Amino acid sequence: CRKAGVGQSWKENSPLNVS
Repeated sequence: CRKAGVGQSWKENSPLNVS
């Protein structure tokens, strides 16, 4: 919920706009 938090262990489930 808002901000980077940690970098991956935040939630991980998006393409995050890699392509």
